[PDB]
Amino acid sequence: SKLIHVPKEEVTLDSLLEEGVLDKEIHKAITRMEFPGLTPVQQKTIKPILSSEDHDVIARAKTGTGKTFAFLIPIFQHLINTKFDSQYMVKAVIVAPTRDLALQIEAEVKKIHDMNYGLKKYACVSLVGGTDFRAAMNKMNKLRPNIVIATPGRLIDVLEKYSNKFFRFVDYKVLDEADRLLEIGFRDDLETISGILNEKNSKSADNIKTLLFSATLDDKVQKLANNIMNKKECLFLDTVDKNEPEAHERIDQSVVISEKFANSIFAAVEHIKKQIKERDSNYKAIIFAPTVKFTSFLCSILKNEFKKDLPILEFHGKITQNKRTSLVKRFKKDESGILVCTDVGARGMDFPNVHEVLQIGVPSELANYIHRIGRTARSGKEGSSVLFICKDELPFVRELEDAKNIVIAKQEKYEPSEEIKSEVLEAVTEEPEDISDIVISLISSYRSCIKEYRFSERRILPEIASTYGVLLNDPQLKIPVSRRFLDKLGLSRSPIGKAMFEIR
RNA sequence: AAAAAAA
Ligand SMILES: O=c1ccn([C@@H]2O[C@H](COP(=O)(O)OP(=O)(O)O)[C@@H](O)[C@H]2O)c(=O)[nH]1
Ligand code: BEF
Ligand SMILES: [Mg+2]
Repeated sequence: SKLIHVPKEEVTLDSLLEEGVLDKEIHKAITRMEFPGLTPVQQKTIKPILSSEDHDVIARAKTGTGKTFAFLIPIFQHLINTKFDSQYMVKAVIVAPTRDLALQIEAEVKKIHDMNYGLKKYACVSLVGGTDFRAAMNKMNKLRPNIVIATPGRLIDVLEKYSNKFFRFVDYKVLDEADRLLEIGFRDDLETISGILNEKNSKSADNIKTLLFSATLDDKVQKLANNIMNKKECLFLDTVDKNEPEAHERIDQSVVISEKFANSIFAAVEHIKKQIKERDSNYKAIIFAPTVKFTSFLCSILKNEFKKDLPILEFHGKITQNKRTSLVKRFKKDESGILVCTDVGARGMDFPNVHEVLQIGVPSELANYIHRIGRTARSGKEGSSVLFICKDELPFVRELEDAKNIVIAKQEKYEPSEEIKSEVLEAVTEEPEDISDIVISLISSYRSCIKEYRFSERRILPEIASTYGVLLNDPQLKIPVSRRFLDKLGLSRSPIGKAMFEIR
């Protein structure tokens, strides 16, 4: 308790200025960006967030509808109307599930800064992994930022060491893409963070206001966050009807269903090839893959196939953070190209004018389907989406309707010609051992979501394994492994293990 | 070994 709902039933910068809620400095900043007008969530979120009363804020809004400024504008306004207290102390802590999203939010704050130098006094520092710790701390000491954007790990590192120095006067903490940060693997980290910030706060352990933002969340998050929500009441600001699908309606969704999993790649290649020809290389797209190794492999194929027409960018968690930042900014700027990536780029990342979102296989989690396709059709723009799967993945499409009420109308089958298989497979440089590691990674990936997506383990896993045979152009062939490895896999008893591997 | 998450 206590969760108060406010379902989706005009607010303007000028009105907010004249009403006295917002200062001229920030009004100048947002007005100079020349947006047509505040998004519904911003209209529905700003004023309640500044309400000093003892209440937390949960906000659900579809993808690409400007949630970032929905909590950045209030933060800045808060910093304005508290400017003579604690000045050189952190007053707002923003947490994101990925480094690039945190750096993106930082860039948005610096975008706010560049539109009005008067707001630069309210400095900002990002705290993420893959960056020099000392340089960040020197930046912390030098700037005395009022806003911190961070990823949980590095934030915890900093908090364990400098909570007293910087974080004793936090008034706001923000969970962007809250639901993922409230999933297993992140919840304990955020509980430690909230605990430290609350423990270290100068006024009270319940002083801090918490903001939860995402395109995908329900009432379950209210329960999942009960330990990090200090205040007594909690506002639910929803710009989506209960039964309405969370997916952005402007996205033209489709699914390509194949007999086997491997030739969904062939399905995608035929799709992209059709797209570069029709659009005359004026094509900007993001293609998602379930795993790093498969991302890299798929990247190698798309490089062999389409490098002559478009840039092919490889984006995943094993890419050095410097290169991640370089390619996100490049793919942010460039007018065309193919971003080949895992779910690291599924949430939050804002790439202007992405034409299509492609998916080979399923996402690491069901909700990430909504966020994946959310990378296109942003800020009023149009967009389409294609899901490339095999028949044994069909239950996932079934799961999309039962839970999230997501109905993919356009569905079609696919069978590859011998020519494309020969052309693609002949142009693979990877040794059988690499193919083995890649397929093994896919087996591991699909095994971890058997329960979630209601897959038939006895059917889907052998199919994933068969990809090894397909790529080596011998469907009868099975993956060569050792007895210890097969035992280590724990399929020593399962017939599927025998059906999918060959102990050589 | 899955996708994230500083060591
Ligand atoms: O008042 C606004 C705020 C947002 N935007 C658009 O929304 C985008 C921001 O999307 P964001 O990622 O911040 O929202 P989210 O994806 O988190 O829902 C900007 O680039 C703008 O094009 C807009 O048109 N008017
Ligand atoms: F949901 Be938005 F893409 F951050
Ligand atoms: Mg966001």
